[PDB]
Amino acid sequence: HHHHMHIHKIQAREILDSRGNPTIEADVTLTTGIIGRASVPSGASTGSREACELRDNDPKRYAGKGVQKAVKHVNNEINQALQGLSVEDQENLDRILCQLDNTENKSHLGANAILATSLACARARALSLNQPLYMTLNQGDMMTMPVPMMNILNGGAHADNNVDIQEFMIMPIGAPDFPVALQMGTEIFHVLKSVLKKQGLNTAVGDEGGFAPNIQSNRQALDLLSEAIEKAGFRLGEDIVFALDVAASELFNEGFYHMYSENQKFDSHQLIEYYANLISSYPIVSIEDGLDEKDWSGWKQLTTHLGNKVQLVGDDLFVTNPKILREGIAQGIANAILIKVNQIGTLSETRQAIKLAYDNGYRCVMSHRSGETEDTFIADLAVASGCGQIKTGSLCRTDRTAKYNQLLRINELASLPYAGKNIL
Amino acid sequence: HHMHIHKIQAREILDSRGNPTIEADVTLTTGIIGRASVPSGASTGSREACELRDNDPKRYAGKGVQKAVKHVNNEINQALQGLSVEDQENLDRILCQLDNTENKSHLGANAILATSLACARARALSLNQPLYMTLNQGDMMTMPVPMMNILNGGAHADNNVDIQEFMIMPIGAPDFPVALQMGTEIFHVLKSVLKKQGLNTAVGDEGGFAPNIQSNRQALDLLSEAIEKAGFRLGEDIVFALDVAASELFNEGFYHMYSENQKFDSHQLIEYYANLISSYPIVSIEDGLDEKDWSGWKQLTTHLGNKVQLVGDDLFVTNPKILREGIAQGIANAILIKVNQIGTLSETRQAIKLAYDNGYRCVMSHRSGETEDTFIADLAVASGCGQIKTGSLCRTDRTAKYNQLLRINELASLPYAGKNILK
Ligand SMILES: O=C(O)[C@@H](CO)OP(=O)(O)O
Ligand SMILES: O=C(O)[C@@H](CO)OP(=O)(O)O
Ligand SMILES: [Mg+2]
Ligand SMILES: [Mg+2]
Ligand SMILES: [Mg+2]
Ligand SMILES: [Mg+2]
Repeated sequence: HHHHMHIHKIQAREILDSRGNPTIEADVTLTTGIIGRASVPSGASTGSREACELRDNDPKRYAGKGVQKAVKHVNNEINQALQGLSVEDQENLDRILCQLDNTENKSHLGANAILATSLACARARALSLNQPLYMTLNQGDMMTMPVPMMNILNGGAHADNNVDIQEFMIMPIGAPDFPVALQMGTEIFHVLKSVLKKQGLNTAVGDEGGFAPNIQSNRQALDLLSEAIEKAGFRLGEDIVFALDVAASELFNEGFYHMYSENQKFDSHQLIEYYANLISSYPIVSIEDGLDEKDWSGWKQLTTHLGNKVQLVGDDLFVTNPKILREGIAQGIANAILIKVNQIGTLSETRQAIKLAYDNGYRCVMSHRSGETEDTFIADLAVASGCGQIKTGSLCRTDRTAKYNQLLRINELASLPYAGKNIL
Repeated sequence: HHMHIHKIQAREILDSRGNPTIEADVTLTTGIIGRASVPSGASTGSREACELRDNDPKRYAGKGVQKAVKHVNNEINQALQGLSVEDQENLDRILCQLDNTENKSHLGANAILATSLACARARALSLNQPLYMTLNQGDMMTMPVPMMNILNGGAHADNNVDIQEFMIMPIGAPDFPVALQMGTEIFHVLKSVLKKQGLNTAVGDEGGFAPNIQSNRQALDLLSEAIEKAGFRLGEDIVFALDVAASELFNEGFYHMYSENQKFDSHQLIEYYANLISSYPIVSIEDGLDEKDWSGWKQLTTHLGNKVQLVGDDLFVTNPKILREGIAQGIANAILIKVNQIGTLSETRQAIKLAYDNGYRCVMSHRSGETEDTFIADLAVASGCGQIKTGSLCRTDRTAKYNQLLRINELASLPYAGKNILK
């Protein structure tokens, strides 16, 4: 009976994210007693146009980072609005949530309250259908196991070091399947630990599980990764390529981009030249947020000059927002979008962004936040969307490895191809 | 009939340090699936049950667990299919007898434990009851006081710190959510304290900061400064616990405190702890002496056991036969409970009951190599042990356990162990 998908109760609680800050988790209980659960990640280098992450700002609790207000909105307004409604229709539930909040940026209820509900409803739906979550998320796209971009040297807002570029990533594009891709990245990660240790560089880790050494230059970081790849027995280019998340909005100040580690400051034109030179020296296949979120003329120049040679991922540029991505497509800016469910606040709006990207030749990279939880939703969503690329961290910290493990579980019975070099 | 096993299977997953470990799914004839994964230590005791690895240099630098996975998929599945998960003791008996070795070196303790815990979860799902409820064996349950390792050293971090774990315990909190809040607030203040002194705030394996230190006293001074700046009171609100992991420091008749350019014989190291305890509110010392230093442990227990909790970790490796001998010799007064040091839930329960029956406390513990599995949260509550050691306040390998304790606390209606752990 289809009344078995009707909501009995929605509740929320405050839990800790992987940096030790509060975040929200929601339980959707159906009339059958089935419970869908989901928790919400939290960024550090957040774009200025991300949907509202509602915090309490009570200095006596968690230094102002409590989320009891968002929890209360789930327990009260959201529960009352959704009780008796079916989780079978994700678009309708998400529509009701957005209409209930009735603000452009989800600043009344909180995007974290809304997203916790949205994702917990999706899980309640899958449980009701008695199907794996990734199957119930698919909207017709050919599913693949994604190529992971693995952030094994952390910098910027994610680490206590002098590194300006936020993320230095390896991508095991040459692996035959996903389990071997994970093995290759893990083996390189452990070799890199030894390479850093032999050079007296720090091997404690930053927020996403990458090592946090101080570096002489961005080229030194790429040299260290290259040395670990070689010592692990793999081939640059054929087996492993590089991806960067510069998070350049964090470096932009007073009309210039500041590479403090190299005592360099660049205008947009100079920074594009800098990337062109990096790409000619290293097999970098993707650069995320190479320019500031407001530098739309720079992004257009970057896309014209290098977009045929490299993937150009908008993160803070688009904030998983269909209306912004639409304008970017119209202006020919970037050629990929980083998909972060909590930048926009609902599964349905995330799907709108994915569809708009696919329909216009943009790739999607499914992404964690730097403040993660035990929730592995993005592993299922990455496979279901067929985006072929996932960004979910280094090879240590369970906030990252839990996603890789969930992909291993999916791979077991999915009988799906590995996206491999098709992502190029 | 709903508790009969249809199938058991395993898979290789990654632990929180990036090394392979094993996860098992137990499928009942009703289709209910219990799942559990197995943690892995770094500073392992010499007498821990066998963690079976593949030793294939082509895969994961020899650390794959496909051999253990195969033992679950084949030998263990065939031995258990048809049997009931309702009787945990019976299943664990059958697994140990199937292995037929003292140290579980045939099937692997990791294969056996993954099955043991997965069966426990399948049983709980079959009863439609919270896991912690189905694990209780009559003890009064409490929400445990967490000892929170916020400054990592020893085998868990790339720094000069010899002591493995510097922990705070929010013994003065009114309930568990506030206890977690206090530890978290102190953790973030400690980050600011370290940053202001130019000390490293990247983290070690258990999520504590990994700075270099001038001395163990400086580390305790830094924690004290963070406690004070966070607005809490030493002694009344927050006390300290240490895991020295002294077996890692012991060599050729001496304990080596390289960070302090000093070495100690057993007698001298006991004096060293006496002086630390007089200067700081240290209420617990874990593995203060080497796992084989049985005369030192006796002296330590006689001299300081009435002043401080003395936790055997590598000393006992969660092993009832070893703990029984330690009790008879009067060594230590608490035991660190690590399910994968012994390999079954039933043998773990034997160690807990032996400790309880002889007035020893139990501290439910993670390993430094963790997974997303939160079993020890439910087991800590169900056992009523009142103390849990499951990491700093960052890394989901640690926070997932704290979060599970928050979930249990919602409908459990249980007291917080609080200062009662000192009695
Ligand atoms: O910028 C990013 O892409 C993310 C993920 O690595 O970091 P943050 O969540 O801090 O925005
Ligand atoms: O010694 C310990 O108590 C544990 C947990 O901190 O560490 P390891 O798992 O490496 O043995
Ligand atoms: Mg960011
Ligand atoms: Mg980014
Ligand atoms: Mg140890
Ligand atoms: Mg120990």
